[PDB]
Amino acid sequence: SQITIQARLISFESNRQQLWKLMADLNTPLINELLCQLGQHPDFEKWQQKGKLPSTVVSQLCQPLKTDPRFAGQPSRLYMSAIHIVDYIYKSWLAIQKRLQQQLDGKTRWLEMLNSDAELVELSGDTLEAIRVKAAEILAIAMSLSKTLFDAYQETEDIKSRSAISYLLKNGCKLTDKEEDSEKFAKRRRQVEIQIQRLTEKLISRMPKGRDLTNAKWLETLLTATTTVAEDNAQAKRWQDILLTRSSSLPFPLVFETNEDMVWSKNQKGRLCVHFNGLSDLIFEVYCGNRQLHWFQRFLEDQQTKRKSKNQHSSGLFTLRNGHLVWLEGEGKGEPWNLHHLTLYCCVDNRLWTEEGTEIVRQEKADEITKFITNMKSDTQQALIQRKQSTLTRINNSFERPSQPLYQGQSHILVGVSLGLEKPATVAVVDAIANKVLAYRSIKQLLGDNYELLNRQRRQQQYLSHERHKAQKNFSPNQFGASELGQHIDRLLAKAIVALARTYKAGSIVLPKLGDMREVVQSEIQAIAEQKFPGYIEGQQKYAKQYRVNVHRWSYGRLIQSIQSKAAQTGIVIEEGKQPIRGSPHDKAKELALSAYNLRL
DNA sequence: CCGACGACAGATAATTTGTCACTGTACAGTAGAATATAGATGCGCATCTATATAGATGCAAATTGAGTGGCCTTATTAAATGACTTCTCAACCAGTCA
Repeated sequence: SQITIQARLISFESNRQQLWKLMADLNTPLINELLCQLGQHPDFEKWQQKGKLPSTVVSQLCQPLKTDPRFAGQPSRLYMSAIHIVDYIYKSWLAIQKRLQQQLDGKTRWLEMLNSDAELVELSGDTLEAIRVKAAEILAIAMSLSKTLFDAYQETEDIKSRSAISYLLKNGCKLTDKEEDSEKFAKRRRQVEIQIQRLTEKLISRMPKGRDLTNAKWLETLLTATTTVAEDNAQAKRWQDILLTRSSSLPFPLVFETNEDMVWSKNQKGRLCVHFNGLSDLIFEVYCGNRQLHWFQRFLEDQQTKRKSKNQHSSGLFTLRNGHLVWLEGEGKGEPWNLHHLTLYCCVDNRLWTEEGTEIVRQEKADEITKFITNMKSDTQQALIQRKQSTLTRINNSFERPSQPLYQGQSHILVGVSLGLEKPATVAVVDAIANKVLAYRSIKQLLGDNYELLNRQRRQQQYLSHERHKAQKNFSPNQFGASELGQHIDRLLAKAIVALARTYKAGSIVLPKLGDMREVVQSEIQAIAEQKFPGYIEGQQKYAKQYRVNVHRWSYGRLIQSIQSKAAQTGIVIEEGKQPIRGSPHDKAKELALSAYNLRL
């Protein structure tokens, strides 16, 4: 449901320079608090096993750095911004590492389980029919299915008769009469080996890096490498890998996770202003287009409404949720605080705009807070329960807000969206009780006046990829791509799909479980290419470049998110299902929506 | 002296020619014409022949499009572009101050 809106902040130099000095000084303990985990912390491998960072460890590394002679000059809210960012860095990276570990194991199982029909006969000492009969018994026992069969191979080895359980699993949890081609099986088993290899490589990841602004390592390395002689090829390359590294120009943003830690006001000139907790001397002026101003007026109205009411209304329902203050990169020459541009990005929960939507968040938080208090039931823990119960009481007192009746769709009408390489979207609206398609749309309809933009995107990707190649050979800085055009097209389709869902009173939009299509294609094309260029690895990589590149450029996750966002701002439910391997783009969309309807029970 | 033969002259019927009177006989519608044959020549109709085939067939290059087979450098770092995944996104109470 959340959105991010933005404004540039304007102030006189003294204020934009003082804030830069604090952020160039704050950017450094964001580096030192990474290193205090990256190599200093002894428990680190226990966290990599569990997949989660302990909720207090970054604060317990930061608390003694608050008096460090290098870091002591900063407000209490700038240290909380440091702790926030470093918590979110590790809390992300450990959660990436854990899903990779789980995938590697979850296929190391399957590379053991996957056997040819002849190997099952040898391993069982029995007929492939005896295996078909035992596979029929195992389905009769089971009737969670695929997991239950995996568990019944992980348990219940059963005098190697788990051979028949692998026979079900390789057949997609079904009986098969046909006996398989050993060349097709060799390609299949090789794809798993490739996925296993690729996972054992990706299992090791570069320990998350800090944004060093100082150039000190680079300058020290330059004067070392030019005046001294390396003792090894490894040392001479270690200096090369440092000297090639581009250094950052921007400090990490400030994060203000409490909405009240931004204070709003109106300037004499009638313009809006803002100030931050601990920087309450530095008034900043808001500059934003009238297409976004209504939120910045709402910020000040939410604040005035609470202050006019003796704090009896809660910022648990303030339209602003959190702010990220960032320096966007400028152009040309000048001091960093005169060259770059302070920009304030406000997280906003869009459903807090209206009274009917605010009531949803009131019920959502009142249920979550009630459960929290009953799960809790020590000294400061009682003070925390005072924060919570003052919220649980205050959240019932309403802000005066715009009214708009909630959208309601028919529980039987669904929009199916089918994504692919040639057709980025294609739509079928199904009445699932009639089994009747109400409408279909192809791309030429689904973004209408804008259909020239798909042809533009394909021209621009091809044109600009060649210009980047020509530019790199000359060391030109000019490096451009179609990324913002692809982002616009994915947003045009997201608006049109939801406008169509509203038009037909659909209860939900259905999006495919595409999963990691990029890795799957990379393994399939490799297992095939190894049969056509054996030993010539450069020829294996050249086999289907344009197909592999087009799959790595395929924006399916960004279109899926663009539709999710616009649907949840409108109130339409999102649902999911398996996308058919065969059929036209329409048939894919039709069967996808009907499948998601069948999954209701 | 007697008998036989030739010269010359003289007389004479046969022969030829002419004249004269009496008479048998053709004139009377009448033989070119009829009736066979061989032998050569010419016009007509049939009965072969020798030339003249164009259509059909067999075959043998002459490409012609469509296949198939054989031969190939690779591993790190850094930057750029295009993508994917994960994480995060409290709110009021307690201690100073003009």
